[PDB]
Amino acid sequence: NIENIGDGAEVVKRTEDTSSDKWGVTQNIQFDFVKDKKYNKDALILKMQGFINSKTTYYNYKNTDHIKAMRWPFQYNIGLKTNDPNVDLINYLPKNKIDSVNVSQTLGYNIGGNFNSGNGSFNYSKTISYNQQNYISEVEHQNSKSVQWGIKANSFITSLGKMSGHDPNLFVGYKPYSQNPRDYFVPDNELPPLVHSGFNPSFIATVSHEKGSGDTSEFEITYGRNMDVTHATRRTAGNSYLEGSRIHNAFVNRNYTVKYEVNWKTHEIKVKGHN
Repeated sequence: NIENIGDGAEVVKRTEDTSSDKWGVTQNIQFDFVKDKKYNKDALILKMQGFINSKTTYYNYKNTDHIKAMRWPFQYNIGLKTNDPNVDLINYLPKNKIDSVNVSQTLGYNIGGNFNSGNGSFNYSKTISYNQQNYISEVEHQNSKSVQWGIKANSFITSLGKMSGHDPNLFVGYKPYSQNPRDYFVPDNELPPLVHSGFNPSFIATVSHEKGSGDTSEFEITYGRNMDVTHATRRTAGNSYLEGSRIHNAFVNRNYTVKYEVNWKTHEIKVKGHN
């Protein structure tokens, strides 16, 4: 679909969808080519959406009756890179450390290659919107060829008051005598959506390409998680309770990576490969 955005400019919209049962990921990518006569560069707006399954599991610790485990996502990973020397990452959203429950931001474009991370005054716009209850979003790394976000366990309200994402007693349950590993941890109504279900990413990246320097560019988009393990141990003025201990970053970069090829002249998208 083509959208006129004013005098001598239009936007060509394309979409690519890929899922992985191996990683528990759906990448829904929107590629919006900005074709403007008044802008000396080819420009692409990437809206990265979809789903990253939390893959939260509860299992018994070995051959014990009293140590049970919760493997859960400490952090979600969102990354974008290019290997094209003619392509520059010019902007991305969210840009700064944000801890609000809902992250809702707008990228605005104006004829002449003017991008603003602030609608109606613009010729074109794209909006990101995602929930990250109890998590914080931040840029882990960035350069002219890449941007990487971390959406990590941050602040939680528990039965023992406020807890950090690093507290070993985080998510520890109320049933020390149950044989069900799920019972050793707080119920789903006490867990944030990012733990019980997964993450619905909504991220933006704008890339610029030098006019007539090459018809194609490759982009690698990575969606994943880093898993923590919480062990809940039964402890025994004769009552029993549960105590947590943590293996932080027990499983890092459990990521689904997809390589996309973009054609700047034809506006066609191809999935080159994936893991």
